[PDB]
Order: sequence, then structure tokens, then C-alpha cells
Amino acid sequence: KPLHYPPVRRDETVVDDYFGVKVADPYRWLEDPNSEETKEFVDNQEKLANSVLEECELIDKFKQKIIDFVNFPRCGVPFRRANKYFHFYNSGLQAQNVFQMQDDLDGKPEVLYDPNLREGGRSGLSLYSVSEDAKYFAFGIHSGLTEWVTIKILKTEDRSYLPDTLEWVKFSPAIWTHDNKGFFYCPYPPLKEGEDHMTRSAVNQEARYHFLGTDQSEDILLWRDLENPAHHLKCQITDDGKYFLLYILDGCDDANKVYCLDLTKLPNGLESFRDSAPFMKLIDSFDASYTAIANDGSVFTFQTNKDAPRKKLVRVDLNNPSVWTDLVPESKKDLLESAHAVNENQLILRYLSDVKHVLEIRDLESGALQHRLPIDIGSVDGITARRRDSVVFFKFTSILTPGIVYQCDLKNDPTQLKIFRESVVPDFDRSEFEVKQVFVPSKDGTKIPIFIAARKGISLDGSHPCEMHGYGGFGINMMPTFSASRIVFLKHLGGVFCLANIRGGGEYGEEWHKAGFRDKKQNVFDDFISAAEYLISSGYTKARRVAIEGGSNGGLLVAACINQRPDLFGCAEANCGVMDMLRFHKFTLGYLWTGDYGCSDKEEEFKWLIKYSPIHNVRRPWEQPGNEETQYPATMILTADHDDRVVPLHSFKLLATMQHVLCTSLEDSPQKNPIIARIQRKAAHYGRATMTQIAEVADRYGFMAKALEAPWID
Amino acid sequence: GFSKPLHYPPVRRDETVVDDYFGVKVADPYRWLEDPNSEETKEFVDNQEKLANSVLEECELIDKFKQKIIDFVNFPRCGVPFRRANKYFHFYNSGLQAQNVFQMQDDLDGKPEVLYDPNLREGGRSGLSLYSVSEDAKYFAFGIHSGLTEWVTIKILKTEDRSYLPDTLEWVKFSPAIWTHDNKGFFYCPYPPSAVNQEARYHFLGTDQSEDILLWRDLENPAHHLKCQITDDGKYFLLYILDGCDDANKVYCLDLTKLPNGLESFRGREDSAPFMKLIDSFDASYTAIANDGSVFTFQTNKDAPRKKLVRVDLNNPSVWTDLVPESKKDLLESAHAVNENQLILRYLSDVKHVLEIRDLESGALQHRLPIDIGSVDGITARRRDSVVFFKFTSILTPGIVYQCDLKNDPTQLKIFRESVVPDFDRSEFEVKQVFVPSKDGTKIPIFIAARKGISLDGSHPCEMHGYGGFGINMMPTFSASRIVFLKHLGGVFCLANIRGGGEYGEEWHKAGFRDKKQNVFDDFISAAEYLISSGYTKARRVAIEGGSNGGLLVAACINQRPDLFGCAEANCGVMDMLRFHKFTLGYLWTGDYGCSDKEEEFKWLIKYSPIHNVRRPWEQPGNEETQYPATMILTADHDDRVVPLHSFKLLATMQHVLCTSLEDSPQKNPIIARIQRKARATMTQIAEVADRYGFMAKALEAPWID
Ligand SMILES: C[As](C)(=O)[O-]
Ligand SMILES: C[As](C)(=O)[O-]
Repeated sequence: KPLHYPPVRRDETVVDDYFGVKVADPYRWLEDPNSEETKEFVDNQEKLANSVLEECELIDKFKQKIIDFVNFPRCGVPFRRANKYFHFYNSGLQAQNVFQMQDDLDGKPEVLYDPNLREGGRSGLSLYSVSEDAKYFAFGIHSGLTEWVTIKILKTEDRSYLPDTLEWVKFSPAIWTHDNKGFFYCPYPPLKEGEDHMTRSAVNQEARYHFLGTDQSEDILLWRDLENPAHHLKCQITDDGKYFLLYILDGCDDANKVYCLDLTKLPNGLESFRDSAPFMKLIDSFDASYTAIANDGSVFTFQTNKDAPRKKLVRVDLNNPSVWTDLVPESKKDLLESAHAVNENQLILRYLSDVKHVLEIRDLESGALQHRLPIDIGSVDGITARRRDSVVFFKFTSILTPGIVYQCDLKNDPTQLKIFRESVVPDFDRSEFEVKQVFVPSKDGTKIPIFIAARKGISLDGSHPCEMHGYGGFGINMMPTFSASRIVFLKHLGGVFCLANIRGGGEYGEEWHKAGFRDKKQNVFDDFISAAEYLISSGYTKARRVAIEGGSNGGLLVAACINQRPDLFGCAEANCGVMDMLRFHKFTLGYLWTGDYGCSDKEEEFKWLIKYSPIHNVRRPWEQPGNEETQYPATMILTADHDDRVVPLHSFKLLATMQHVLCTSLEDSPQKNPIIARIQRKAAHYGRATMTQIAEVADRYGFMAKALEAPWID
Repeated sequence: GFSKPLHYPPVRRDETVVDDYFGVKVADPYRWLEDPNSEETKEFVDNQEKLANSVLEECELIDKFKQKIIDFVNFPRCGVPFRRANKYFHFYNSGLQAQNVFQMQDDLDGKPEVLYDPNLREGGRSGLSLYSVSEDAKYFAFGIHSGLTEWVTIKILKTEDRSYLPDTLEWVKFSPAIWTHDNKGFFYCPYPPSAVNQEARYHFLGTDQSEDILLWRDLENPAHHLKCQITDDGKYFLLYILDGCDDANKVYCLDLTKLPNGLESFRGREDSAPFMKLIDSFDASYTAIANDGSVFTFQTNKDAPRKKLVRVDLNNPSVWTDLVPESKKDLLESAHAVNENQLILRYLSDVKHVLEIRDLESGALQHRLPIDIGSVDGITARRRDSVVFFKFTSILTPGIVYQCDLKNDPTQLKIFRESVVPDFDRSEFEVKQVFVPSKDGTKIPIFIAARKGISLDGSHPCEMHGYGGFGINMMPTFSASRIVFLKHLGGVFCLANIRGGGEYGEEWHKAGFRDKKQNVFDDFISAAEYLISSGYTKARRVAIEGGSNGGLLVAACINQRPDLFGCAEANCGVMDMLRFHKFTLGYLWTGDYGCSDKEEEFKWLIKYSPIHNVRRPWEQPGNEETQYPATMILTADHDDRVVPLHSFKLLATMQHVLCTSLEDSPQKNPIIARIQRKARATMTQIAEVADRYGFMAKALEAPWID
């Protein structure tokens, strides 16, 4: 059916000079989220979207089949405080997960906090910190539509609220001191009047200590740096309770400083401060990443990438800090992803080996190997066991494995794994499908690992719809994990799924990351294109039956790839993508990503950014000689109206630009395939209700089945 | 409402089939549809499913209804707890679980744990039918539907560790499991290894069903059916015998203390046990409420349409005394012995509940809590219990489980659990009661729910519900669907308490049954006329809905007054009144309908029988512009309760008479069937109600409001 693309005003005033190169930005006005015109733009694109989505008949069958496939209990990985175990639970279709509590392992669960009983379950919990004595539960809620968090505190004895209320938190955890008196957290300064969380670029993050029973204005300032407003914070406390550790970060880089405060050495408590705090600055530069794993007095075991792309464990005494020793040296082939001190004197290491996990248990003091459990295609994650804990829990998942919380009692039954909880998916035969790993040459010959999931014994004749996922940035490892949606794609649309472990990720250590960032960011798109070409050439699928999907930096990936190779894809779905690479740093926490992208402030970096910036590279493919029959694929640009993480102007400005260049700028365009935006109302980036999510994925796959001309199978 | 033209599928007519009802010839050309398992009947089901799906695709609002119902229903719901030993047991549902989970806890303060989760068995297609916890709280007997039929299989669980006993008891329908105080076993009432010759059995734990002791059966009266009970002191097994659907029963008492050995006393045959037959006729209803030795307190309707409590000693059984005598205006609906020496009575007073606490021995009134527009239900407290629980609900009140500690703080009510519905402002709506004159002048109570301060200008869609039979009281209770109708379709709801029900006792029942069954339809029509004349709605913005006997109500009313309605939705209706008694348990309903076996009864049945009164309204001389309303006939493909031939034969007959029998019919409004396959689960229900209201919004031309 023909589309009626709504009028979007162009402003030819807006020209900007990037080192002599003139760049026109006619949809500058869309950067204002709260204007008459921008709200009418959102309204118009919602109408256009709803008109196209009404023609996608399969949305309703997807939605009902997702709802059924997802209606099973899901369990979070439990953690211990005192004799209490706490975990997240969801019976299957509850809008938000419920936080549960129990006395010891045998104990029966009870509800500690149910977000479904507050504001109808629109917001779930972001922060969830139980104190050392298990008497206090600090928890974070989204008080507005943005993802900014309000810390509140509860007595676990009887669910009664404390008066304490702490605003202006984002990703900070609440780190309790062993005296149960309060906790360290890392807030931003308050909003002055006029300001908004969508329009303010939050800087000058602080390290605070909050005492229980006080107003936030009484919280003790430990650190801040007004001379470096972009520097951001993470923090931690050692398991013995003696050291507060402050990690300072430059941007999105896997690198940090390490500042240690000895809590035993302060006369008059943390009330001592009122003057910044006497940190021992063990690392005062951004050369390498460092994460404390354990300590015995001043003798610290860190995970690091210092002269070690695949990471390693090292030891240092804060009284003799120039002398560092390798405890567990760098592997020659496999990434040390995480390390966790457990069972007093043991050490669990998670290794990533060709995108498959291997768990090692080692002696803490010596570093000697004891056991080694390789794990199947899938992921192991969520190890939250502390050093004093003797039972270790982890979540396992894969493409065909819904989710198993495993349990290892290292003290009393060390070799066995017990299933704490196993989620079973209804109406799904896993043996009918298989998952293979395959390595594919890229444009420069680099072998890129690919996971391909499909029905066993499909003929490779290019008949099948193919859905391909990828990210390619920020050191993120992309693991094959369970999505119920995807099972519905595989089973009821005869689909083939592909997770491509492209460069920019951290799958083969920091060399893999740096091969797809800054000047070499193009390699990431080349890798993804090359993997799409393999699925076609090996015979799973064809040019116009391939669908690509991604979120945030993955949205950038999808937008970049369809600009460069529109012929290769039949559907493009970019979730909250970073589409204006010239101006991303100007909005919210976007300045943090300059470590991976560069910044248009510098001329060298502008020169590589301008070449792939999605909004600046939308070109009519049919106008290229010998490319006449090519058009852009059917495109859905997903975003929320109140995403403060990746601001929606990115998605809006791309959508406006595409709809102009391809459709409304000429009389009768070859562009037939729809170019729409699904804009979710009163949502943020993540943390949305179960049905809000299901509705979005239902629309995704319905649009996809229409674009790829894929029929339903009962 | 519906613009795109329909293609009604061919349905073969058989002019062989003529039947002689006392000289009056009656043709039944869709006789063949009575066979559910034929080539032709299965193709009929397939064709009407195509027609249905084609019409429903045009109903754009179905999807918005479905998502809004799902959201409005996704809140925790709690059932009324009951106590055994120090344990409390209740049904729970987090909101969209396919079936309710049975929970358990140690005392009132205690934290719930799951005792049985049906969602982990058979994917939650079947929930629990029976749920009997033993006296010591160690054993949980529970009923499942093993297959699509309504037959139940009793299974038994140890509550200590969830382990199953080997015991498996087939061939149960509605029977409960009544445990003896020795915890050794239980009385239940199965059918033999059709459904006639029901038996009263005792089952010992750890035995096969074939070893169960026979207490009673009557091969000379195969249609007589059974309920049973045990007294709170554990001493008396009571067997109630029933004639049909009528509110009357016998009362047989067995003294359990007088048996040498246990119930092994009857080990071998000795068919029938030595019951004291306190009532051996079907004159009145009797339900034991309490006893002190052989001195029994019964609820009854003996010379008492609105019911009363009476006392009798089994050693002096000819002497009956009124304990709480019949009220002159209000029905005694149920009575429960509580707190050792107290007695809680539920009265229905102009379709509103009034709870009275009285002294057991004397019958003296102590407290009296009238309750708001709504219902109170599920009082399961025993005599030895000091805390009483009940569930409250209304049109705008999702569900409150109340708690009354009669020992300490007897007058105050605590909220055990209150379900809160999301995205719903209750204060924006109101519910009024109004009494409306019927065709014979009788004042019929009506509940009307709507937005506060609507103008009465006939603009609003109106949905009207009713039943009218079998002594059933129709109470305004919570439906989340209905809130979506009121809020997002600007609707007006009406529950009409028509005759045939029991709302004003047995006089109300008998005024709408047999020869007087027409009064029920007249009452419903009269209430529809009031909503139009008072200005809530108009002729073609009124929708009527009902199930089973309520389906009969809807089909009867649209035949008689098609001009008055814009949408008709009849769920599992009884549509062939000449032949209903021939199928499954349909013979039971002859008490309320009559039977075409007898000539007087045929004469009133033929006048309203839905299948035999489908007439082209436009052919009537004043009535040219009238057509039948948009009609959805709801049914399941293997409903054994109200067999689907009723719905199929009506649908066939309507589609012929109104549409396919003439060149270019004035009948534009669609006449379809929504046939549910193999069915029940939360989503299956939500899908059905989504289709109901989507079709309705299309028929009534009602727009959506955000
Ligand atoms: C939120 As991002 C640009 O690190 O994927
Ligand atoms: C609900 As009925 C007694 O008409 O089957």
C-alpha cells in the first residue's frame, strides 16, 4: 500500500563549519524534545507507523505466541547477606520482577519488594542493595519517565520505609560499610530550575557517603574533580570492609584509575570529612583497566589489561606499590573476562574461549588450577558470590536453553552442580533445532566468528528468512542467549538466526576492540556485511530475505550498513541508534563514547566520523550507475520518547533525513519499501514492562515478516 | 456496522425430518448436526469458523480491547483462605497465570508457599476442580480434568513434601472429598465404572478405587444424584439425594460412632448402609448447618419461600422447631456455624447482601453488617474456627478478602488482601439500582453502571446481562472487561435481576419457569425498554449477553423483539427446547423448562423455543425497517454440559430464514458463531471476551476512547 509521508520542515539556516567542510543540518530543531513541532513530528510518525503496521497481519499471531512462550517462571541468581538469600523472581508475565527474600537455602521465599503494586508496574528496580546485617534494603526506582534513579531505604524486618531519599543517581550502586551505618554511592549534582534530564549533559559526578537517618544534603563528599568534569565514577568496598575503592574513568574506555581509602585509619569515622579525602592513588593514569578481586590486608589481587590484551590477575602491596607480580598470567589464546574470590581461599575465573565460556576454580593465594568446567554454546553470567560465601550461583543460558540457575556448594559438595531453578518453555522442542559456530573471512581477511541457529536438516537453497544480530563496540562480548521471540521466529516463520561476533567487541581481548574503533570503526560494518554475504553465498538465505537488527551502537551498525550496502538486506531495525556522529558528544552522557568513536572537535577524528555518520551518508542507491533496481530495505527506526541514554533526536533526525532524500524529495521515487519509526511513549532505554516489551518485539517481527515476504507456519 | 459483504456457507437441509408433537407437525431440517463427529458437521464447524474469522478481521478494535484487558487483569488475585489444623490454604494468581495456584501457610502471619501449581502440569490447560485438605492438614486430595471432558480424577498429595500417593479415583464430576476425623480416608460420590446410577463411596488412603466401600446407590431411580457432608464434630455422615435441578432434597444420616470396627463395618456388600432417613421425600431443601449430638440445625424452604433455620432431634424427628424464622422480605441465602457457639447468616435484601451474626443455641441477633452494591461469597469457616473470611466484589471493586476475628474485636473487619486494578479511576463511575415495571406490572430490580454525570440523550452504547432461571442470584461482580467497556468505549452496563432467579426466594423462581417462563423474557425486554425510554441508550446501541439459560434468554428475546437490540451474544445457549432433555445431563433441566413428552408443556415450549421461532421481522406489517441484530453465537466444539448442536442448529436456522433463503435480504447484520476448539486458561478466556466486545463495538458503531 502507498505511504503518505508527513511534512517535516527543513531549516536551511543551519550550516556548520567542520574544519572547512561545510555540513548542513536542516533538522536541528528536532534536538528540542519538548517543542510544539517536535511533538507534532512524533505524532505524525506514529500515525504513519500505525498505518503501515496495520497492514502487517502477522503481528497478532506473533504477540500471542510470544506471550505463551514467555509465560513460565524466570528466576534471578540469588545472593547472600547474613543468613538471608535474596533473588529476583517473575511468574512469567508480571510487568516487573519481584524481589524475594528467604532464611537460608532451604527457606521458603517471601516478597521483600513488589514493583507491580507501585505505579501499576511501569518502573522496576534499578538498584537493590541489601546491607551486611540484612536489616536494610536500599532500592532504586525511576520517579520520572527518565532512567534517573531515586534511592529509598526499607527495613527488611517489617517492610517499613526510612525517611531517607537520595536523588540524582544513574548507574551507581549502594556500597554498605560493615558497621551497617550507611553506604557509599556516586551521584551527579542536582538539577537547577529550568533543566531537564533529556536536555542536561550530566557532569561533575561526586563520590558520597550517606548515613542512615539523614537528609541527602548531609552526605559526606569524598571525591569530585571540577577541573575534569567529564571524568566518571565506579566504586567498591573490599569484602573485609576495610577499604573503599574509587575507580575514575576517562570515557567509555576499558581503563581506570584506582584510589584506595583505608577506613580503619580515620579518626571520628567518615564524619572526619567536611576537605577531600586522603586516598592512596595506586593508579593515577588511564593506561590500563584495574578491578580489585580480593585483598589480605594491604596485599591486593587485581584483574588488569596492563601489557595484557586478554587480561590477567596481578598482585600488589599498597605499602610497596611499584612492585606488581603476576598471580594468574595472561593466556595466549583466551580472554580472562571476570574473576571472583569465593569460599575464603578460592578463586573462580570466567574465560571466554572462541565465544564460549570456561569456568576455572583456582587457589587464591597460589593461583594453582584445581577444576576446569568448559561450558556449551551459550553464556554463564551473574556471579555475585563474595569471598566469605561458600555457595556460588550462576545463570546459564543459550539460543535453545531458557535459563538455568546453577548452584555449587564449594565447601560441602564441591564437584556437583545442583539446579537452583530451571525454567522450562512450553510448546517448544529444542532437539528439532541446532546451533553451529562458523568463522567467516571479512574484507581484510580477518576470521569473524558467527553463530547460526536453525531447524536441523534445512536445505541450503536460499529460501529461508534470516535474522542477523550484532553490536560491534565498547568491548562488549555478544553471547548466544535465550530470546523467546527468536524461538517464535525460528519455529513459526521458518527462520534462521545469526549472531555475528564482529570487531569492536572484546571477544578476543583488547586487540579485537581496537581493530573496530576510532579510525578503524569501518571494519565493524565490513565484518557484519561479510557475514551477511556468507549466509547468502553458503545458501541459508538470499539478498532480500536477510534482516538485520541492533540496539544503541548496534543501531549505528544497522544504519551504517544499510547506507553502504542497501542491496544486501530486506529489513532494517535500528533500536535507539547513535545516528549523528558529529554531535553525539553534546547530549546527556554521550561525551563518554568519544573513546570509541572520536569527536568532531578534532580534525583527524571528524574525517573518519563524517565517512560513516548515518544521517550524513543517506544516498539514493538507484542513482549509482549499475545499481538502478536497488532501494533501501523496509526500515523501522525504534526509539523511546524519553530515552536519556541515546537521545531520540538521533533516531528522529535519521528518519527525517531518509524520508526526505529517498521519498519526499522527488516526484515518484523508486523507494517503495516503508521507512517508519516506532516511538514508544513514556518509556526509557531499558527497564520497560513485560507487555510493553512484548508489544515492541511483536511489531518488530510482524514488520519483518511483511518485509521479507515470509509466511507463517502453524 | 459491518460494510464488507458476507459469504454464508452452504448448509444442507433434510426435509425427511418431520416430528409429530401431539398433532402439531414440526420440521427439523438440521437434525444431522446433532451428530458432532460426522464429515458434514465437522465441515460445518470449519465453514462457520471461516465466516467468523472473516467478520472478526473487520472488527478493528479487538486488538485494543485485548491489550487493555490484559493490562487491567494483570494484578494479583487472592482466594478466600480456609484453615485445617494451624495451616491456612488459599488460591492465588499473580495476574496472568493460566491457572490459579493453590497455596499454604503456617498460621495467619505465615508466609505463603506453593502446594500445587497447575501451570507446571499440562502447560496449565486444566486447573483444579476438587481441593480437599484433610483434618490434620497432612493430605491434599485434588481433582484434575485428565482430557477435554468434564470428568475429574481425584489424586492425593502429602503436604509435608509434595509427594503423590498412588491412590487414583476416576469417574467423579462435582463430588467433594469429605474427610473423616481419623485422617484415614474420605467420602466421595462417583459414577459407576450416560452418567446415571451415582454411588456414595468411602475410600481408604493407600488402596485402589475397587476396594472403596459402597454406602448408597439406587438402581431403581438412576436419575437421582448425590451430595454429601460430614458434621464438624466428625460423628455424622450426611447424604443428600436430589431429584433433578430443583431446590429440594432428602436427608439421610449415618452415625459414624455406632459402627463396630470403622467403615470396614460395611466391608462386604450389605448394599446401602443403615441410614436414618430424616427426610425421604423431595418436598423441600435441607442443608445441615450444625449439630450438638443428635440435635441438628438445618437451613430449609419447607413452608418458607425465603428460607429459614429449623431444629430437630434425630431421636424425636417428627418435632421440628423454627430457630431463625422466615423473614417477610429477605432471602436467607446461606448460614454458617462459627466460633463454637455463633452463627453467621448471609441475607439477600433487594439484591444486596446483609451478614448477620447470631447465637447458635437461641438464634438471637448480635451484629448486623449490611454490605454495599456487590456480592459477598465464599464463607468456608467451620464451627471450630474463630476467624471468618469472605470475598467481597462489585462492578467497580476488583476483590477484597475480608477477615472477621469473632473472638477478639468481633465487630471490626480487616483486609486480608485487597486487589488493586491499574490505570482505573473508580470515583469517575457510579452504580445505581432502579426498579422497572415489567409487562405484568412486576417491579424488576436493575443495576446500571456508568460514568458519573453522563447526559441521558441516548448516545451511549449499552451492554445488558441477565440469566433468569434455576434459582440463580445474579450479583454485580467485578469484570475487568467491563471496565474497558465503560472507560474505553464510553459504555453503560446493566445487570437485570429478572424472574426465574432466586433473588426474592422461591416465589421469584416460580414466577419465571415452566408455563411462566415467558415472564423472564418479558422482564428483560422491559428493562431494555427502560434504558431507552429513560435516555441512557437507543434501540440499536443496546447489546444483550448471556450464557447457557442466559443464552436461551438472549436467543428468545431477539426472536421476539429484534428491533430493541443492536448486538446479541449467546454463550452455550439452550436453543432446542423440544429436544434438550435427550442430550447428556439436559434431562435435569425439565424441572425448570418442562418437557415435550407432555402436551401442556410442549404448548408453552414451542412458543419460545429459539430454533422454532426465527421469523423475518421485516415481513411483519408495521416492522419493515427492522432486521435481527448483529449476532455472535458462542460455543465450544465439545461442550458436554450444553451440547453444541443447540448453537449449531440455531445458527443454521437463522442463516437460512434471514439470509440464504431469499435473493437479496434486508438482513445486513452478520450472523456468526465463535467456536472455541478443544476447551479454562486465562488467555483463552481473554481472547473470547476480546472477540465479544470487538464484535459489539462494530455492531453498535461505538468508537474507541483513549
Ligand atoms: C549506549 As552505547 C552508544 O554504549 O551502545
Ligand atoms: C446453566 As443451565 C442449568 O441452563 O445448563
